[PDB]
Amino acid sequence: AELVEAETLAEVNAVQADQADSIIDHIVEDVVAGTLTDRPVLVMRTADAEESDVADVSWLLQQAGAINAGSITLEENFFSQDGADQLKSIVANTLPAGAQLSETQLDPGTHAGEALGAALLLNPETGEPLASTAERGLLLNVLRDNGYISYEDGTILPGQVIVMITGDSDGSGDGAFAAETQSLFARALDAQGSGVVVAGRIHTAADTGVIGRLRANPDAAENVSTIDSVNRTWGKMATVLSVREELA
Ligand SMILES: [Ca+2]
Repeated sequence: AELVEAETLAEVNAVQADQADSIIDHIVEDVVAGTLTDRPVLVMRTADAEESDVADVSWLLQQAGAINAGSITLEENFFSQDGADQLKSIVANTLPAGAQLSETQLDPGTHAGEALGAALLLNPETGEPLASTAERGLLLNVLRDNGYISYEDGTILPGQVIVMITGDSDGSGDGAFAAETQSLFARALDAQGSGVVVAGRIHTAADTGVIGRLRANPDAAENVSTIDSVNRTWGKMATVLSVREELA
């Protein structure tokens, strides 16, 4: 008799599921579709980012008409104390021409963001790439060879906006250094023009989390868009809308 109740459960919830998909389809068409036509957007993802969050945001960017400028995974060593010294050395030795590392802020996030920003972004006033294809390949390959980043060969293009998708870390315990370095990294990318959207799950909005740190700084809160609920439907939509805000 238990096959009857499983049948009613499927009947009741299949109606609810179809209703939810219809709502979401309508939202995509009215909010996201066609809003980023021919705009190159690059996606960065931290090591602890949920793959569903990254795949969902990447799908919505494609639905908006954005050009897939590449997906770059920032491995654990990218934001760890252990890897700070070698990361600063790599970005210094492969620094593209026309890029200058900060002489007052010597943290790995600022330097890595200044170097990667020049390698991956377009001049927001002229549209020209900030670095040559050879300079971009050098930095990306040296970073990848040393285990700092992961990406697929020949899929990276210079973009107008970077969407960094983070995890669900509140910046407590040993996650503190990474959370702070991520915020300085995001501000450095934004300081190279163009535009940055940082998206994470709710715990990143803690005062010690990456988004909490960004929002607490008046300059960063005005310059870097932050989405604290990227695992929610409207959080994904707000991320895509924020890309168009950063472009304006
Ligand atoms: Ca900005």
